[PDB]
Amino acid sequence: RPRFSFSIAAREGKARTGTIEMKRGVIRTPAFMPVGTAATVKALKPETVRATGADIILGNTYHLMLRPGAERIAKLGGLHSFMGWDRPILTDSGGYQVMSLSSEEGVTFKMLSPERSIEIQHLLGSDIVMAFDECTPYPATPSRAASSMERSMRWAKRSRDAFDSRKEQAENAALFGIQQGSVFENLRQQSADALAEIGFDGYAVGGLAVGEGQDEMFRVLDFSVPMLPDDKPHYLMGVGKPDDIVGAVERGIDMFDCVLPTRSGRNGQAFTWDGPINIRNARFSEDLKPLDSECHCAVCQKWSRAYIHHLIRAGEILGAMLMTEHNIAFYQQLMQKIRDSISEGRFSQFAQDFRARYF
Amino acid sequence: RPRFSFSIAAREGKARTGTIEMKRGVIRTPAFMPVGTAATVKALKPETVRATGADIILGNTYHLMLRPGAERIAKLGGLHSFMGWDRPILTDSGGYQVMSLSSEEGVTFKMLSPERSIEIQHLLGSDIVMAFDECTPYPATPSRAASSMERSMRWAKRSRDAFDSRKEQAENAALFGIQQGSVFENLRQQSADALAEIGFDGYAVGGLAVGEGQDEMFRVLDFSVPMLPDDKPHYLMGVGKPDDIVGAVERGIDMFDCVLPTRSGRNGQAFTWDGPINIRNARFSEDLKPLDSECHCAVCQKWSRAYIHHLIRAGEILGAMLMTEHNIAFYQQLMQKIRDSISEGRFSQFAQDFRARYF
Ligand SMILES: Nc1nc2cc3[nH]c(NCc4cccc5ccccc45)nc3cc2c(=O)[nH]1
Ligand SMILES: Nc1nc2cc3[nH]c(NCc4cccc5ccccc45)nc3cc2c(=O)[nH]1
Ligand SMILES: [Zn+2]
Ligand SMILES: [Zn+2]
Repeated sequence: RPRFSFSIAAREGKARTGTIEMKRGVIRTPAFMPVGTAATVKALKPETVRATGADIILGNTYHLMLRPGAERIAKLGGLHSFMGWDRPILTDSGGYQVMSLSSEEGVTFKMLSPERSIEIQHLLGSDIVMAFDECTPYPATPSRAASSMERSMRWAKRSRDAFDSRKEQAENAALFGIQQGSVFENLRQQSADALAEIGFDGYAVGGLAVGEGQDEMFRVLDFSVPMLPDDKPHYLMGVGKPDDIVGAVERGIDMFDCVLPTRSGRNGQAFTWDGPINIRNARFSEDLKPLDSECHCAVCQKWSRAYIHHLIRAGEILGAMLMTEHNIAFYQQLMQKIRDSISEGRFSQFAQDFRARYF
Repeated sequence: RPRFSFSIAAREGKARTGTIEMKRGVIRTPAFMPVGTAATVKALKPETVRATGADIILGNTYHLMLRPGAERIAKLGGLHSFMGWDRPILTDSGGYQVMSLSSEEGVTFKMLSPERSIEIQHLLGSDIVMAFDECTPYPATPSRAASSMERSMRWAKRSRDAFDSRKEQAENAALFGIQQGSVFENLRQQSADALAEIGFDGYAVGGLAVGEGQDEMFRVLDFSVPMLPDDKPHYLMGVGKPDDIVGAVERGIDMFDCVLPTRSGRNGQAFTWDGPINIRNARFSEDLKPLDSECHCAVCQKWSRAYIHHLIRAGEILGAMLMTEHNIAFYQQLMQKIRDSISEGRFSQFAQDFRARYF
């Protein structure tokens, strides 16, 4: 199979649908990547993750570089082998996580640099390597975003050279650059230009899903995404409320990752086509209906709201498992519905039908 | 299928192997029943519970009578439907749980009587109904056990009559009486006699796994089990360390339930043929071996100790799932190994081979 080959099969407006062919599998785009932060998609076996329809999962160098550690994962045969997932894994570069969770050379925390970042993701056996960037604090001044963006672009080229330096990783993996510039269009252009000049396999929009709200997020996507190379995937990092995803696809985004389905799943929130439900609610205690009346997932085929209600209220691990599986399943069905409606050129109507029922 | 039919296919010493045929399935004996205390076998889907090889699961009226409640489970189509398990369920009668967890008529707690107990288990749709008894506090004086046992036998006959009173339950379910008498042989005889005079489908030994230690537990089984009707299953409630099970089978016990595989599973303990391991131990951090070198379970086929180590140390739900599944799988393999070695008449050698390696 190819190392990295992105093919757009259909379009509608700025929305695209296609595939990314990678050595470890095909990624159907627009793609939702379940997040597997500690070398697990929480409360799901990889197989279950796969059955929900995910093509690729997201991992973080920051978390794994600490536990169990990058060299150790390498010694253990790589992340894929370690967690039992043999399909593409996208590893975040460590830039956002060192921020929220914890110089020119890089970042010291309790050192992550572009070179080490790439080296770690290589150690992990990452298929898609994220340039190591400086996630832009939001809000931030024009001047601040600018300098923060430009460090990121300098780090982008360093990322590029480190990656290109490692034959094995260059041959088998993909490197995505990350656009920064905050909400500022000219900064966003500057950054897209620098990234394009360097050249990457894919272009992420970083700096969003920073509490800017959907409106301002979409506003930025509106100008930011068309500045990226059309022929490469566009990855909106960390975005995934169902309606965020729809509106970002409408704006040219092909890839998504979000802790929302999993985490909200464990907390009682079930996504349905009629909007999320909180299954803990007493109203579900004798509700024999499945979580969602349409959902094809194993959970909706087998268990009632009443049972899951019971389960979540009792803190039962099976509650978390069922909710999470349903929710990832839901997310994947939405992506599938998005892919098919784009390839059928009715994505517009989907989005409106979706929004209409969901809200 | 029959309502309740116990057939002994082979014997070795006091050990028996056979089947209990019930309307909702066959129970291979000696049987280990995973415990599903809140209408779930913790961190396992029923299907997973089934794949490990369990034929029957244990439920408690005490827990379910409170949450979600017995009438409500009934309204919801029964326990089987509710939790997605369609095979026999054995419901404990509420006698031990009102004790550890919370008159002649019954017990008031913050009222459970023989009649209500049976009515609740009928509401649950229990296949095997436990007489409602007074679990004997241990230790206890001869006089005390005696009076506590005799209330239990009076409750046993009440249990019997209530059960027999409910046509539907009498037709489709089984009623097991429970022998009491503590460590006292004559009390144990008295009780077996009263139970036999009443007549039940099966005979449980209650009052053990009360911290008496394996020695004194086996000592009591030694005289207590032969007093029960040979032609009926013998159920040792709440017993299940792997070596407890082997020694109880050697003493004529056909059925077991124990929270040990599940709970110890969630806490880091993996059973192996070379004895339990605590997977949290640093020694497993780069151990690419499966939990147990022989275990056929999905977990041992797929994941390394190092990964599960990582998982459990990080408090990852998948850690609990994998450990629990392995452990129930282990327990079922032990029961299978016990069944086959009895039917092959080499159960003696198994027990010694087992004990030899395991300790
Ligand atoms: N390298 C890089 N990685 C990023 C990862 C991002 N993740 C997100 N959103 C995740 C998220 C999920 C759920 C709730 C959240 C609340 C506050 C902030 C983030 C939340 N944004 C990311 C941006 C970057 C980035 O710019 N660079
Ligand atoms: N009706 C009835 N039910 C019983 C249930 C019993 N369960 C046990 N053992 C469970 C158990 C599992 C693990 C650790 C434990 C520690 C202390 C006490 C019990 C533990 N014994 C039971 C007896 C009865 C009974 O006599 N009657
Ligand atoms: Zn579902
Ligand atoms: Zn195993």
